[PDB]
Amino acid sequence: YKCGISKACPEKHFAFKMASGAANVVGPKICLEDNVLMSGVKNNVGRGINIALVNGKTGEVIDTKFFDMWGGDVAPFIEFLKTIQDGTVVLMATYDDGATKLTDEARRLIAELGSTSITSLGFRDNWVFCGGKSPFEQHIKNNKETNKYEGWPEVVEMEGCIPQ
Repeated sequence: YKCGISKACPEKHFAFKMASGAANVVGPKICLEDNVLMSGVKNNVGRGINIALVNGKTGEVIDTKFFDMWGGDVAPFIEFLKTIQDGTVVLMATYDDGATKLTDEARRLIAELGSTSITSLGFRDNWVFCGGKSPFEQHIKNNKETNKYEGWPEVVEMEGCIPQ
């Protein structure tokens, strides 16, 4: 029940629970081993892609950062992705828009962490991913005919167990 997940995790596994943001008003949330890594109440989330780096052995946070994929520059995001070392658990959640400023290099870099949905990520699609230098990847496409919100899809949620 760590992170409030439905099924308990076995040995040498980290429990995790994550959600994308809701439209441009509720920030994403990332929890691991009952520790909230990123959230709105923590005030360490923002528009774009929100990324948490976790030590693959201890399960403790290394770093948390967010990059504006609507109004920001992709270059600091690309630099930050190139710093991720082997063994590090990387958790990514979208907030509002995570795709407009993405480049083929940025998408290739995320794909190398184990992502299949990043290549096709589009304007305002919601997406959560837990990988490392897959699986655990979930997305909801931005679709005007189906969207819960006026211009944005519903929050996408994911939970599971990462091997140590």
